[PDB]
Amino acid sequence: GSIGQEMQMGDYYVRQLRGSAPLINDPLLTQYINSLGMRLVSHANSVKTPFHFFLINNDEINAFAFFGGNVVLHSALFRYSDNESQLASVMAHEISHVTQRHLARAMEDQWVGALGSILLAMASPMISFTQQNEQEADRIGIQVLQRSGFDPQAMPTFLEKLLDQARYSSRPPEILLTHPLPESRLADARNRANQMRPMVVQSSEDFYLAKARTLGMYNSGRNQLTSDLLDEWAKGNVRQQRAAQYGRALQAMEANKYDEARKTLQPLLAAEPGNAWYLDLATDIDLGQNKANEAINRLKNARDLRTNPVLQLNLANAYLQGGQPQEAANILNRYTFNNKDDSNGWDLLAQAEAALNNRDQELAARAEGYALAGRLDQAISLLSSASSQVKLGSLQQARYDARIDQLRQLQERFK
Amino acid sequence: SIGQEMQMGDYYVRQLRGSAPLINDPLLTQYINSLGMRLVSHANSVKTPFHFFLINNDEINAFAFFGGNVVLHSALFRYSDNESQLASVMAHEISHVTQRHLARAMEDQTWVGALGSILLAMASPQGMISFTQQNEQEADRIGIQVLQRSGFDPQAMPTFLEKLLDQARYSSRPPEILLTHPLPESRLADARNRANQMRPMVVQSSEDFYLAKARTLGMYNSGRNQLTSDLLDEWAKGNVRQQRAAQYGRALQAMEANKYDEARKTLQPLLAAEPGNAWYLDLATDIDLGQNKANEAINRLKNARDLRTNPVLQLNLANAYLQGGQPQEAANILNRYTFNNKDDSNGWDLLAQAEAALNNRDQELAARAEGYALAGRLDQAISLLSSASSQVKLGSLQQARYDARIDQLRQLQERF
Amino acid sequence: SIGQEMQMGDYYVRQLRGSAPLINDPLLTQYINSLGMRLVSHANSVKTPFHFFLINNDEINAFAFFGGNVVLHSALFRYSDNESQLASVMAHEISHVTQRHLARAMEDQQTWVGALGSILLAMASPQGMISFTQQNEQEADRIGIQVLQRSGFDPQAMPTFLEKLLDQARYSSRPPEILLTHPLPESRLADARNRANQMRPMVVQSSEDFYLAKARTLGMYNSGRNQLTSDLLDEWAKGNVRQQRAAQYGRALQAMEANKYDEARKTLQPLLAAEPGNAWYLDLATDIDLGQNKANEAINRLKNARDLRTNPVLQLNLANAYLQGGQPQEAANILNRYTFNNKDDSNGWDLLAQAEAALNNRDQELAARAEGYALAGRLDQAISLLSSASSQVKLGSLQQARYDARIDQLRQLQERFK
Ligand SMILES: [Zn+2]
Ligand SMILES: [Zn+2]
Ligand SMILES: [Zn+2]
Repeated sequence: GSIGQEMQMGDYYVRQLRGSAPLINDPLLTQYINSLGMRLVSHANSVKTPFHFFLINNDEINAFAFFGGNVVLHSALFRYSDNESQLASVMAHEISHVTQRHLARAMEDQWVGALGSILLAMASPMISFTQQNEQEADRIGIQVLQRSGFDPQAMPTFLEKLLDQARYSSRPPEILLTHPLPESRLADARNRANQMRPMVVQSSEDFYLAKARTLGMYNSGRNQLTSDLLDEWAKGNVRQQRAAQYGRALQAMEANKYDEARKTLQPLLAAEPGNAWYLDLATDIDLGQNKANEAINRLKNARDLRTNPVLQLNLANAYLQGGQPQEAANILNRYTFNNKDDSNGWDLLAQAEAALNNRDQELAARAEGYALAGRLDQAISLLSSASSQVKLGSLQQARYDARIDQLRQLQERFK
Repeated sequence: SIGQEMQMGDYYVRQLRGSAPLINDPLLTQYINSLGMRLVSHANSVKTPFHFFLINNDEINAFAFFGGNVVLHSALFRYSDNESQLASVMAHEISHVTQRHLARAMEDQTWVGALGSILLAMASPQGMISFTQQNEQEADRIGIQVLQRSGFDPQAMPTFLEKLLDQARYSSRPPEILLTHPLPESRLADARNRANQMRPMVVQSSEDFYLAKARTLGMYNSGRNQLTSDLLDEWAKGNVRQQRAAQYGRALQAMEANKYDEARKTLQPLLAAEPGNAWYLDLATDIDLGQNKANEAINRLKNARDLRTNPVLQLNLANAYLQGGQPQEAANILNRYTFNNKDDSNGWDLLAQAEAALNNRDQELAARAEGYALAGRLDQAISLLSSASSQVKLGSLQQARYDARIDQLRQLQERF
Repeated sequence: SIGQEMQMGDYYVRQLRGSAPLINDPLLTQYINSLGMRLVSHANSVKTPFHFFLINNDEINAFAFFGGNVVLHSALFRYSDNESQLASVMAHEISHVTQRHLARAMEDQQTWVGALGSILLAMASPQGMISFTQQNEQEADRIGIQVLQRSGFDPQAMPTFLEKLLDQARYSSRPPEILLTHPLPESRLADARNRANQMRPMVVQSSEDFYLAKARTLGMYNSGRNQLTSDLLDEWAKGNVRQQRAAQYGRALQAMEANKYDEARKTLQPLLAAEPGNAWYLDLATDIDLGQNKANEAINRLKNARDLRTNPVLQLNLANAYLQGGQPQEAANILNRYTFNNKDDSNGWDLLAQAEAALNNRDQELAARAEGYALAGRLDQAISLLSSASSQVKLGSLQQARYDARIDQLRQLQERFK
């Protein structure tokens, strides 16, 4: 209902985001961000909607949310987050904006294209909340933040770490424009945090690796994985130090020095052959120097290949670079149906259907990528081509034409 | 004006074709329009062309709208015991148009789409149009006069009306025909009086009627519209026309059940007696192509007397050429056909198949566009023609043709 | 010596089960033996029962050994354009055994029994390999084509297949492994054309079981070059009505593989509506229903089949449906009868183990698992399971004596061979 209307608007805005904002669609980073975000939602109160967490390639710090439990986070959050609980505090803040329906209340009381044009401007390299909205979001946030097993003091520590940067810097962090931070708010955040018991929690090994991949592979402007940080991480706790070798191998591979990335990756590969993170890096090193087969053999022998979308996409791509397009199609035809919103699967499906010379299937896989990006007229154009290369009355013609109808009914709902 | 309702009639027909289950069989649409135009031939104050559509729906109903477009549910064939009763339903609808009953109903009134959605719901098997008793009184009086001038039995209208009332007088929910067309006793009584007042005329239902009934009930099987062997057993004892149609009906079901050898020898006696009959020639091609004897189907149709004049024979021979591996000959016929019958989607689809086999892709896309345009999917048709226009040289004649047709389809969109 | 060879053949198939990737799918195994036995029924001097095995291997090969056991690599469905090509290869193998070529070849030499088994396992596994003389291959072709035509297949399908093998041994650098076991010099090819030309032309249409088998093999058991490609399905969509239905089946199968259950139901719907009693469509409709947690709908459809008491495919399908439906006792009643009537079918023993596991009858589950291990030649493991099963029942009980008795049989089977 109003849940239905708001999830319909949520999808429209997510499509607009995908079409203009620079989202990181990395399988590992998308998986981590959503697995961490769901962990907070499962401990939140009054959840009416599914939740999805999006990552922008933007070195300006910002976080916001809109209808349908869609939370969008700038990758610069990893630069500011010293630990996983800090990053979780910002997400818990955003989920609390959603559970309180702060944005819904404002627009209800007193335009769809006007609000959507602001959401794209905030993500691309404005909405503002009252001081009661921010007060509600911090408390409800910190309560769901520690029921999730994170450090409650991380929220005031991150806020005060935000306030200190705003005072000295030429221009304030853009997140402080969407979420204003008077000293009154920080003092209130310190009060409720101090009211609970101290909790020193170790950040997940997945957090340190995500921050390494976010800053090393998706570097941009101030979002660099500096040699200072890694020399610093080489001296740290048990989880931080192997995250060091991972990021070191990353840019050795980024700079096309693949032989250097092999020797750095060796010990973590040999020690942990069953986790997706170095398996993923252990596919890119192999395909970069035309060693596709053992990258396939390595992924064929993986345990959680039939459980983890990251290994499936990695192995599908390896089959493509290995000259076996059909094996890639077999995986991707099932992946696209179980991961309807993952534009990586649709793109790889199109690449495989292109290599098999199945033109209408290629055009159809391309169309789903264009529909996900809000380019409905363009997706309809591709399906019309697809429908024109199969015989009328066939199973494929009825499918392509029915899909055109769906996209046309989706289009009129807002136009 | 009249130009808009003819144009609005085309709009409703297009979205009817795109979603209602219309029967596109060459013989059936040729018969029902031939019978319908014969009635228009004797109607007064006709200001529009007329077209008659057949819908696969076992619920009996009939209605008409702007542009002289009459819609008939296939169930009318099982209710009509003779040809004059079926014509009685058409003359009723025809009079609804010449009196412009629905037109004035919509003059006293998102309004076009509101009625389009209603017409579409009435047509599909699964907010409905109803006419006033005055409109229905006029539609029977003028309708029975059109029906007498056309050389049928005027008494078929009240017998039909009494047939349906005798069956639906007691039902909680009568058939949909009586909701659109309310039949109190007063309207029946007046219908029977005016029929009694003119002259008696005993007419025999044309041969074409009995085989149209057999094919409608036979090939377009669905639900209560099966042709039970009960009707075929009865027709085997009826008049000379009903016994032939009975054996044509079971030759039809033998072919439906892939009993091709049974179907040939069952159709055997009828084809020998009337070797130039379209109904028998049509069925013989179905049997021949089902046994991969395309050559035999071609030679028979090439020797057909009125192949050069009858659209049913042209389509059958064009399709046989296709199954025979001669796409060029099929295209030679279909190019002539599609320009002689611009609204026939059977012609356009077969031409698309021929042009695909010939690998003339821009001509194939152009033919495919017409099928999509006739079904109300104008954007899709415009898309195909844009592809066709992109595969011809700039400044070429073909490019000017495709671009000009896109303009016609685009202009047809902006009217609604 | 027939008694020795048929027990020696049992040892080899046990060794095949335990190491080669055999396709145990009920429909496919039933088809390949239905057609194989149809050729044996028209063969001469048959002294042995016959079983045909399907290996999930994309390299084309076929071979046969003692006890009338013929092994067929699933690649054969990729090379076979018609049912008579497939039968031509099977008749060739059936001709190898009735002439006892492998038996007569090994009487010349005399440890050795296991050296032959390692060769057989290496040929079967995808990954020292037996090859026949030119005399043997001539006999197997001459005798085979006569069996092939007595069975109502196209005799010209034998020379047409042989040349198809040669035509891609020159196109590719790869020589098909079938031609390493069964050498194909041009003398043999000319001989095959000659014997076929002496017989009368026969246009036979393939059974619709062949196209569905080809569809199920390449679509459900796809591997390497064995794929049910869109190119194949498009050509079947343009062919005769049997290929059109099989193309509809194959696409429904692949939708089911990809969890597109509602799409798969709409695709199978016209085929199952046309023949509601067809095992291939009944089988697929069950997979679709169980995929959507619709066991009751799956159970009810299979109880309405005529051949439920006669067709082993429907029996296993319904036992598994009962399993997913939370009725394991009803599954066990089917499988207790099945495993008694089909002692050598590993599917029955595995599903019975699942049913006894679901009923918390641990010793009966262990004994069922043991049969699966014994059929795969893992006799010590099967003895280990039966020993543990015997340890959960009372001494002097009827169950104790049976578990111990079967241990005795398995150990007695161990000392006959090394
Ligand atoms: Zn906020
Ligand atoms: Zn009326
Ligand atoms: Zn041989």
